[PDB]
Amino acid sequence: SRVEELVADIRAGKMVILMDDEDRENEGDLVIAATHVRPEDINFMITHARGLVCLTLSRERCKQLNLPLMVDQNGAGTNFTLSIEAAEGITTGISAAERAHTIQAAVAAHAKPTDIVQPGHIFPLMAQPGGVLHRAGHTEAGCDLARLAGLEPASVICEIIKEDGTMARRADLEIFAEKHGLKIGTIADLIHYRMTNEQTVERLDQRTIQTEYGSFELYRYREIGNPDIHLALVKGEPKEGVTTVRVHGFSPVRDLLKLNKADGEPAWVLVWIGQDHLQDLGPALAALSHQYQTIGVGAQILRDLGVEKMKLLSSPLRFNALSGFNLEVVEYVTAD
Amino acid sequence: SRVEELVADIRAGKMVILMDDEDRENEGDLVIAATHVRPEDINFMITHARGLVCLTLSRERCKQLNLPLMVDQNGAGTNFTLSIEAAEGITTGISAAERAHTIQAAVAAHAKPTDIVQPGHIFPLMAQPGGVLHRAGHTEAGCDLARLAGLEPASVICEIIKEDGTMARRADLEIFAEKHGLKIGTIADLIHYRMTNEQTVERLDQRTIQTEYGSFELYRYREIGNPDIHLALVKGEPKEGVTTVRVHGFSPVRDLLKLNKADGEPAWVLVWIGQDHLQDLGPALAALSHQYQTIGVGAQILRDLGVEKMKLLSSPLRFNALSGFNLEVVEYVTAD
Ligand SMILES: [Cl-]
Ligand SMILES: [Cl-]
Repeated sequence: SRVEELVADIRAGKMVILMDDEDRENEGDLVIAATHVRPEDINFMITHARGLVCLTLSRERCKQLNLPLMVDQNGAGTNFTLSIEAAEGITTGISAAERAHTIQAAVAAHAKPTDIVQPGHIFPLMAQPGGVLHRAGHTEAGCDLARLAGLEPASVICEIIKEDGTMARRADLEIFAEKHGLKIGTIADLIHYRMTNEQTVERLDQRTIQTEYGSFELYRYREIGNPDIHLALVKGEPKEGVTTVRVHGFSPVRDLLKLNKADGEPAWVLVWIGQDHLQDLGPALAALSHQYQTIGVGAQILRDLGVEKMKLLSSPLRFNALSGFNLEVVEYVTAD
Repeated sequence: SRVEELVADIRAGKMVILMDDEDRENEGDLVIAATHVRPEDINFMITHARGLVCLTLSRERCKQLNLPLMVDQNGAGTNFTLSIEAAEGITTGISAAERAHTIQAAVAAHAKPTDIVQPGHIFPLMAQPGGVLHRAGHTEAGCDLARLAGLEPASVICEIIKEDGTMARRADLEIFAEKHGLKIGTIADLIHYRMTNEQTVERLDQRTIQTEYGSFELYRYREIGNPDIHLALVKGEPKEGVTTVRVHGFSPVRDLLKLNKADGEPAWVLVWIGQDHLQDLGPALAALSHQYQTIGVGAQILRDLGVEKMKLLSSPLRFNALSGFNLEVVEYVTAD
């Protein structure tokens, strides 16, 4: 149940079960280091999980493999399956050993494109560059887990479907985990781990800007994996004591109501998360991964700025959400 | 120089020169209705324009042809080339007649995919659904122009390259137009025509909203081709006299400085253009087609709301910017 054990089992060559957010796909995947995969591992997967056995790859390894996305644009789920994979010690490629062998060719250290062919019976998945920092899928989660084991960022994953024929949910996954001696994890638990044990954000440049509220200092930040720009509007020296803080994600209702505006003034640090696009005003008007993503970026920004005790302009968070950072940074959470 | 003649020459089967915005591509294309294209028309193109001869198609026509975009994602210029086109009365397909013959097969009324093959030597281009309403390219312009002549929304277009070997600009295109007896046109001038002689925008539903400025009526609008859902916040009954108006496109001056809010308050109609995405605050921080797009959508909204005389909260517009909507609507542009 603990991220550090999950990494240790993956290094050890064992499997691990990984759950995503219950308001995402809400599924459990067996997860093993693709480098340590063995025939009997594929056989366990197709037998007691009976989902699609898939092979999570990095974008680098896909380029090294000359292996693109099989579909690019779809319509008006989100999942990057690839052209199917086969090796060339293969007859049909659907046997457990041969499938294992197909994985071996793909994730070999110095693999070439001619070590592999398409189509096949192994189904590679291309993680996004920054991994579970941005997309909280099993694809990114299998890779980033294997990376933490010091292995090739490659994992083999298979959905766990109940004997009933429906998708095993947390209840059924916990039983299955203990029935077979496997530990379990939340990729959201992996987000917060990565945010706690890694320098994920780097500062870019400082500026001074003149606003109707006053003068602010702009710290422009960038996070590994993604070209987005996170901001911090600072007044004063947040190392000067308690700092009045808002971590801030856009929500197209400023144009009508007023929260960010009513937040610019009680600055008399404001964080801002970059996203590749900001929703337009019209459309329609948990996500624990998106929460730990947000406040993890917001937390590394405030730590880099020297924040040590905060006056939050947010409604209360998840309870221990801010654990892993400077101290218990919150003494007073705001009203309206 | 005048849109209605440009439509009339296309109906007659002659060519017309179309320029895009001086800051987009800044090129002139010969443009002829693909349905009226003849061997000697292709030959004039490859001789005295010497760009790529291309065949603008609608998405309907492309689907009927089973004919996709040849690249889907590349790198995030913007141009929708297709898999190359060839017919089957062709030997090589590069002759003036054979290219002309290839076009005919594509734009024949009830053409099939088996009327046509790939690759070839004609280069079809897929316009976006709403045409020149959204993308102000020669591709959309060739189709919409041919449509206005009541013909198949299909045109053949070719870049006009100087004898010098560089791209003919307005000066050189104007000379070329008169040397060969052709009329010349601006895609922006076609934008404004469509906005003046077509009902392009339709409302969806009315609502009431409660805001910190007060209560508004929400009019949701959609425009042909739908990259958008447009809004109009109304206070009062604009049909009872003068209306204080702002047409509003998003920009950095909402979160940091204060214009939109300082527009919410003087509403004691605010229009809002739908955008496929709203730029984030970090990134980096004429387009005359995009202007006539803006105020044409904003103008059909304000007429639909019954606006006839305005007090604009904008800085002054282009001269004759409005020109077609609900007589001379502006007496008072309001200050900073
Ligand atoms: Cl195979
Ligand atoms: Cl050809």
